Amino acid sequence: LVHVASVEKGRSYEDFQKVYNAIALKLREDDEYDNYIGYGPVLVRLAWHISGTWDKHDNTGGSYGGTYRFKKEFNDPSNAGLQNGFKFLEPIHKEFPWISSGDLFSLGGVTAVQEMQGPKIPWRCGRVDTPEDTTPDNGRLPDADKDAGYVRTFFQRLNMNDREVVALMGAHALGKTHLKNSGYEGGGANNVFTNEFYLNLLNEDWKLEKNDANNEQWDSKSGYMMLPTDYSLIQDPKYLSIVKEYANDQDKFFKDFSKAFEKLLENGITFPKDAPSPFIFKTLEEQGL
Ligand code: HEM
Repeated sequence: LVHVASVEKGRSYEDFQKVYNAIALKLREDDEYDNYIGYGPVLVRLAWHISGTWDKHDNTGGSYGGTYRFKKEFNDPSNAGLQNGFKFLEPIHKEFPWISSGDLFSLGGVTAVQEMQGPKIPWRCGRVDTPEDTTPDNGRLPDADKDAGYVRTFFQRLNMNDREVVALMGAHALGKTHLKNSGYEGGGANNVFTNEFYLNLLNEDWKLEKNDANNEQWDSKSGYMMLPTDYSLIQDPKYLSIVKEYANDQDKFFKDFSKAFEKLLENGITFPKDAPSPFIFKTLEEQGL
């Protein structure tokens, strides 16, 4: 099953930069969402969830088809709360109706990461909207209540290795969990992209507790939390080494996250050899906007 990237007809880099900028300007404007966290984190999560349905074995799922716009995927219990990212992106789509759904969703994540002072993430256009019957079934996104063996096995389906898994998980520096969405509560409420996920893992004093929803989570005396899946990155000795590396090398973490996150967003897409090179978008700040 082959999904060929097809550039939106007549569009070029500058066109996508304008979409980036509208997203970035709206991020800045709508700053009150979720107790002043802003929409950055949820947009990063949206991009991951529309990508994380991919299965390397048959090339179903992934960002390409923009299938999150369909009821079945939109309502996936694993996607609870992402409706907020979707609503954010509505007026962006109306301003730029020529962009595919998959391109918009993935670009939202790229824009959020960069505008939160994260690394540049190269991004490629050409996802094409596919019909409702291409919508993957629920259940393909990962559970939070599991251990490192689960996380490792799970991410093999997305063609991600130990370093790529640990790198990607560093996005859990961003935002927070909400009891109503996932049955967890707590987090840093942070909207600046850093390597602090790794530092928190290593430097805090963690205690495993059951929460109000009867789910297990790791809680620190300073009031941070980690999922069992997060904490598994320090229980497992291979993951631990990589955690230690990223806790001690901001630039390495930035480079590795960028590669892994672009790979995540491009899994399942065949780019023809006459496709444009990946675009690197300027931040608002770099444009003097
Ligand atoms: C084992 C893998 C993963 C699990 C089980 C997991 C689970 C979760 C859960 C349960 C939440 C809280 C949702 C809520 O209550 O609203 C969350 C938040 C988040 N996750 Fe993950 N996650 C995983 C991997 C990733 C990856 C790979 C990324 C990005 C590259 C990511 C980005 C985020 C972000 C940005 C949020 C915050 C959303 C917000 O503040 O609204 N996660 N994750």
